[PDB]
Amino acid sequence: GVLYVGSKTKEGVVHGVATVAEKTKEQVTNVGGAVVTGVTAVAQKTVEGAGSIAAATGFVKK
Amino acid sequence: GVLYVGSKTKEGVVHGVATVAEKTKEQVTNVGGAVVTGVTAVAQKTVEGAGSIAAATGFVKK
Amino acid sequence: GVLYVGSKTKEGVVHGVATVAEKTKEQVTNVGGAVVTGVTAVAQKTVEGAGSIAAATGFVKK
Amino acid sequence: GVLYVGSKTKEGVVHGVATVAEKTKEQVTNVGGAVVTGVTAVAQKTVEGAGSIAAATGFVKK
Amino acid sequence: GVLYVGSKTKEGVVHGVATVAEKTKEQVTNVGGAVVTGVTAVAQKTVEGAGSIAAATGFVKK
Amino acid sequence: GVLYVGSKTKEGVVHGVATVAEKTKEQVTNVGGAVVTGVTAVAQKTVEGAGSIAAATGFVKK
Repeated sequence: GVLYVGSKTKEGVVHGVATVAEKTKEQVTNVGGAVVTGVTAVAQKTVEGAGSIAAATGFVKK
Repeated sequence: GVLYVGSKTKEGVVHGVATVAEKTKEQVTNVGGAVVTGVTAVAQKTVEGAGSIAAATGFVKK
Repeated sequence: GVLYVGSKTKEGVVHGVATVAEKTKEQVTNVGGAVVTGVTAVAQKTVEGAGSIAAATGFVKK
Repeated sequence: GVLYVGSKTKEGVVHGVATVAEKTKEQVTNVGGAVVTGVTAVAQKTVEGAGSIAAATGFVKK
Repeated sequence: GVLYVGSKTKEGVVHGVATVAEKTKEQVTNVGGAVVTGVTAVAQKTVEGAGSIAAATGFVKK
Repeated sequence: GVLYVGSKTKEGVVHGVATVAEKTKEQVTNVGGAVVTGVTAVAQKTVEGAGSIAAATGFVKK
């Protein structure tokens, strides 16, 4: 398999993840896993086999 | 298999994920998994085999 | 397998992850895992085999 | 004459003058005169007598 | 004449004059005259008599 | 004449004049005259008599 990526750009601005939170009490931000950000972002074969990517969060309150 | 991607652009602006929350109490933001953001974003063969990507969250309150 | 990435750009600005939180009490930020940020961001074969990437957080309050 | 001004406020945000210009060639911004901006802005007896406030601009092109 | 100004505020943000210009060639910014900016901005008797405030600009091109 | 100004504030932020210019060739910024900026900004009797405040700029191109 052959994968060819050609990018010819001018004045590129990229904003991957932006989270804004205010006037709360409990704030939990969980950013992770496989995040690719940029002008030429390529993600090939992220997981192979029995692998796993969780990027999980849990909230428990009593 | 052959995959050809050709991008010729000028003045490109990309905003992948933007979350805004205010005037709450409990705020849980879970951003993850396989997120590709950018001017030339290519995602080929993200999962192969018995793999898995969760990117899961859970809220429990009593 | 052959993977070719060619980037020819001018005046590129990339913002990967930006989190803003204010006027709260409890704030937990967990950024990790496999985060690739930049003008030419390539992520190939992040996980191979029985590996795993958690990037997980948990909130417990009684 | 008696002038009474009483302001009791919380979390006040004031934006007086905001000018945005882009993708032009000739841009002339003239901001002046008697501009009062703020949470408690009072303007009493700006001009008295034969006075004058111009705050004027002129564009000539041949 | 009696002028009473009473300001009782909390967390005040004031932006008087904001000018943004881009992707032009000729840019002339003229900010002046009588500009009062702030949380408690009072302007009383700016001009008295035969006085004058110009705050003027002129563009000539041949 | 009696002028009373009373300011009782907490966490005050003031931005008087902000000019941003980019991607131009000719840029002329003229800020002056009578500019009062601050948390408690008072401007009384700026001009008296036959006085004048210009704060003027001129652009000539052939």
